[PDB]
Amino acid sequence: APNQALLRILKETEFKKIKVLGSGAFGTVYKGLWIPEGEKVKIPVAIKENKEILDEAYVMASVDNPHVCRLLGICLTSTVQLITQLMPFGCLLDYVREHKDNIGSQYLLNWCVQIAKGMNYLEDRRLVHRDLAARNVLVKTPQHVKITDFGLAKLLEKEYHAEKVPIKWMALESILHRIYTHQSDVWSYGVTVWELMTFGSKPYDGIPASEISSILEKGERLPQPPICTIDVYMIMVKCWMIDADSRPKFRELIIEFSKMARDPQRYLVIQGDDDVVDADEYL
Ligand SMILES: C=CC(=O)Nc1cc(Nc2nccc(-c3cn(C)c4ccccc34)n2)c(OC)cc1N(C)CCN(C)C
Repeated sequence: APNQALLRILKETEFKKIKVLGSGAFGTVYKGLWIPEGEKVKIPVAIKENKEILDEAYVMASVDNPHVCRLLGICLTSTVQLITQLMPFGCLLDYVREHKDNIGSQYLLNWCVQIAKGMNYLEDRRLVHRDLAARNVLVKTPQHVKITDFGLAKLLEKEYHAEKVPIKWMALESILHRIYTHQSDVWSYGVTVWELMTFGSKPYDGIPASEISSILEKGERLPQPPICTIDVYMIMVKCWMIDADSRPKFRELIIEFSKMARDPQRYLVIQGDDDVVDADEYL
């Protein structure tokens, strides 16, 4: 299947950087505005500022789904820059932490559906993410999230065999054999749902990563979050089945959470309950 995606090259003059959003091992992500040349539009963007950034560019350019991050372009300056759609509410892990008290069952179950859709689309592009986690989901709006961080992503050959790596989100086989598949991604989807259902708890809080492999071998798993009916917890547990072919398919995860999302309070129990254009409109 020849990959005929287009990689757009951007001139630096086409965009203003307005303020820093975060820094470190990553470089520094600014937020800004992209004004395409002779276009009377203005697109809000994240601008992340060598081989590693290009591999990510490659993967990101080759994807196109409403629940997976839009790569707008790259700029080839002294320092390379990835330009992507600005996701104004930030990473979902922090979002659930900083709004624990005003998140409803509807949002939770929808996020679950959307993350599955993003992942199923990646399964469709023979693409394995290898780093799904609440931290790597961005929030465009509370109604709409997208999967991100393709720094570990790999194209496909029914598995991938690697040479730190984020241990507590990892499938057993991956910990022990560095084998990664779409079913490895499902295990990670499991933990991601757990993060969301506990409003951003750290999994195996205060437990060394070394001892993780053995813990899972023995049979232990993440506890049932208080808001979760057994119906929902059962889905998490199925995602953590030692035998990868026993775990659900993203496809089926979309369906189960969809069903739950039509009667959210049965499945989750929570006391309470000018020339600007967004990138999704810029084709
Ligand atoms: C993990 C922190 C985070 O996401 N902060 C954040 C992000 C955005 N928007 C945004 N949009 C697209 C990509 C990114 C982004 C991607 N990466 C890798 C980042 C690293 C650090 C900071 C931001 C990013 N960020 C944003 O848009 C206005 C605002 C914020 N924060 C100021 C609000 C979140 N605050 C509650 C931490």
